[PDB]
Amino acid sequence: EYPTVNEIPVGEVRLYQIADGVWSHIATQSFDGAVYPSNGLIVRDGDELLLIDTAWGAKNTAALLAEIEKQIGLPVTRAVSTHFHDDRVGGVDVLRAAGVATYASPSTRRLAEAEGNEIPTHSLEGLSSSGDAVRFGPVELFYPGAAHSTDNLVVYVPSANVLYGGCAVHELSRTSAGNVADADLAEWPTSVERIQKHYPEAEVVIPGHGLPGGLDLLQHTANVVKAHKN
Ligand SMILES: [Zn+2]
Repeated sequence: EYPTVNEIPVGEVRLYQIADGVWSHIATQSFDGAVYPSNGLIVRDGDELLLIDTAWGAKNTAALLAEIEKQIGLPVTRAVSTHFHDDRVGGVDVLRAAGVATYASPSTRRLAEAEGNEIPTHSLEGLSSSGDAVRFGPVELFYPGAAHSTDNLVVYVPSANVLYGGCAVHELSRTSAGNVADADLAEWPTSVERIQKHYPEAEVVIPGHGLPGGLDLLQHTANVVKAHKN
């Protein structure tokens, strides 16, 4: 009953309750001829919501805040973007308009500025070297070296063990690595390992696109990366 690409008209957003006070958001985008689903996270912050990743574009992101309001009723006050690609930063401006404070690592900020994609206002200190981790309200942000992009963050909800992989973790059903335009394929499976090791207590893994699952996604993701490589 996790929503899939075929049940979401582009422009619309679904919320999926992952755990007490942790939801994923799912939306769809035109990409490479195809239509992709894409995931993010919303996490209760005591009094407010912390948002991980935009809904992939202004419209979606508008649709996203509206859906939150109607289903949760708490105010999104902060947003973290896990990499500089448009499915992560696309709609920052809408979030800013909405009074949301946007964050990304300095690394993501540089890389997104260079590409002319929307740029997260604030900078996260403490993530520049691989294996680093900072606490950001109810989540831990972790920088597992380079995988799908050189700046990809992953996110742990310790009060639920929910691991959000971002675009560096593939869904089981997925057979290829993704857009590999900016990937570090050589480093990527080491980076995935750095995640396995740092988060063994993880009960749910959420991938950048597709159905969630368990720690198997990291392994699945590793094989997948190895396989594209020859
Ligand atoms: Zn990407």
